[PDB]
Amino acid sequence: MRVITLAGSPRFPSRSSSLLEYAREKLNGLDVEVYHWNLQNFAPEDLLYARFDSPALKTFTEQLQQADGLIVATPVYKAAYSGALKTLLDLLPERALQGKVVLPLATGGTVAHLLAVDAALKPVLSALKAQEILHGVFADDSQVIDYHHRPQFTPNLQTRLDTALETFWQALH
Amino acid sequence: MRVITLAGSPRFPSRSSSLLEYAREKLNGLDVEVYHWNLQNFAPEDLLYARFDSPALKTFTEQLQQADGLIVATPVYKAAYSGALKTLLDLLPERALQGKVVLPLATGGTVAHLLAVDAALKPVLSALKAQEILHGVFADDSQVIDYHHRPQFTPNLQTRLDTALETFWQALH
Ligand SMILES: Cc1cc2nc3c(=O)[nH]c(=O)nc-3n(C[C@H](O)[C@H](O)[C@H](O)COP(=O)(O)O)c2cc1C
Ligand SMILES: Cc1cc2nc3c(=O)[nH]c(=O)nc-3n(C[C@H](O)[C@H](O)[C@H](O)COP(=O)(O)O)c2cc1C
Ligand SMILES: Cc1cc2nc3c(=O)[nH]c(=O)nc-3n(C[C@H](O)[C@H](O)[C@H](O)COP(=O)(O)O)c2cc1C
Ligand SMILES: Cc1cc2nc3c(=O)[nH]c(=O)nc-3n(C[C@H](O)[C@H](O)[C@H](O)COP(=O)(O)O)c2cc1C
Repeated sequence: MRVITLAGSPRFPSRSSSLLEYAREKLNGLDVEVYHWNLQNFAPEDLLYARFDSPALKTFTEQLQQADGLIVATPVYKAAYSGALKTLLDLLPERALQGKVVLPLATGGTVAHLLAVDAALKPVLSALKAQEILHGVFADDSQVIDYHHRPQFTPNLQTRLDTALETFWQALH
Repeated sequence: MRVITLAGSPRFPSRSSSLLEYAREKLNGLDVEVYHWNLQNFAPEDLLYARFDSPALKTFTEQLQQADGLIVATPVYKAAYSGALKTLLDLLPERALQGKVVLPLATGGTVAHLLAVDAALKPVLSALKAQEILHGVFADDSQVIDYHHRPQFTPNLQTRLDTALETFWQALH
């Protein structure tokens, strides 16, 4: 079983990335092969100028091809996903998520814009042909107590993450 | 009267940018001060890693502050605007478009996704507090005859552009 995790925040460390950190740990407890990527792992000029011959993109697309699922996280920037994350999604082959389960995760300042980022991400993931897009976990900033050390969440957010991850695990089989 | 034009495509030249090229020409005929920017005018590492101390961002935000209107163009990538364009929008101050008229332009492969990019751009421009977001011009690729030489459009697309630009000009007063 193989899963890719992808951090869409251009900050290091990152609040949305702390949800991914918790996921990877849950998953490694389950004997899942996890490959974690963030935007530092690509040359910025390749991403900004959509250079499809990017070496790192080749590796990333090869790892994603073998993967059964993708967990992708983003901050809410200007009522949507980060542009930095979108630069990489734009460079993925057509059908890149065909046959795969996608769990979206996000953190944001306001609940209204957490609804907005959910609505904005879905058509993009559908354009990549994701087999199923799970409901996901969209949490306001106050729900993350610590994203600099060991991730710490409110009980509500930890429960929502655990549910989503169990749903993700089952959807993979 | 001052207008910023902003090309969101990471390609040079670009089909969506040819609509901007036509706009800038119409506008310079009207005695409008036009400042044109594209993603080559920023350091890619500043955009991908959301570096708010970017020197070019400072200049761009200063020119935009003095501007009365913005014409922004994007390709349709994965049923939305380009991530490359979003990386720059993400770096604009809150309220960056307060008091300003915005004309969105886009080119894409399919009509269905031209509706999608219209719906995706609006909340982002609203998050930047644009005073009015014009209907805009969203054209499929077959409507651009030439974007490498002097821009050439089908009569239908040229008419739609001329209408939109007249609407933009009036909205500015
Ligand atoms: C440039 C920038 C733009 C933001 N725009 C929004 C917004 O439009 N709506 C909102 O609710 N939160 C907004 N936020 C708050 C972030 O979504 C929130 O703090 C998020 O948890 C940051 O996640 P990260 O640490 O993983 O980058 C913005 C933050 C930044 C830095
Ligand atoms: C609703 C909301 C919207 C925000 N929008 C922005 C924005 O558009 N640009 C920005 O620089 N910060 C924005 N912020 C603030 C960032 O969260 C704040 O600057 C934080 O200290 C950034 O830290 P970071 O870069 O580590 O994420 C927003 C915050 C909230 C709650
Ligand atoms: C990476 C990439 C992704 C694209 N994704 C879409 C899409 O999801 N839906 C669509 O209708 N057209 C899609 N297209 C076609 C472009 O929107 C269209 O060719 C556009 O005119 C290119 O504009 P530009 O020359 O200004 O970059 C895509 C093109 C590229 C290069
Ligand atoms: C609906 C539609 C969707 C497309 N989606 C993609 C895509 O996701 N990735 C890509 O590389 N090309 C995509 N293309 C194709 C590009 O338009 C094509 O590769 C073109 O030759 C790219 O030229 P350009 O990079 O100069 O824009 C799409 C085309 C259409 C009509």
